[PDB]
Amino acid sequence: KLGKLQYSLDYDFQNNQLLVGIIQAAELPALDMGGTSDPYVKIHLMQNGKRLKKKKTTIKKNTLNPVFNEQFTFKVPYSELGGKTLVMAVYDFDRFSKHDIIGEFKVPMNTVDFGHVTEEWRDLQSA
Repeated sequence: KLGKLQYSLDYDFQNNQLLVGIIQAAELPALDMGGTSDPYVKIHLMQNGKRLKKKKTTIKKNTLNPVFNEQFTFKVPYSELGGKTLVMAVYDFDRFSKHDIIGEFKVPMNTVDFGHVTEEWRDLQSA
């Protein structure tokens, strides 16, 4: 009902940094009588529950299926990746009002083998 987001996870062993790719979103909700939204994505890195770092994509105006193909880096020692959780939230930009959250999801990293590039779609959940 709230759309879905395709992302990738990788680790740059040449720079010791987690690589998070925001590829695209699909099937985002509109708000009226054939409207659109202005989506962007915010990414949070957490240690247990403690927020540490954050990133934001550019804004794709007037679309329900934005294609970002944007990459973000977090300096984290490989040893310390497992304690982390990623939060990815899709927001609707507005010029004058609050930017409402369309939806979000969380990705614990303790189950992830970073010898691989992980790529998946995840359905957005209400915040």
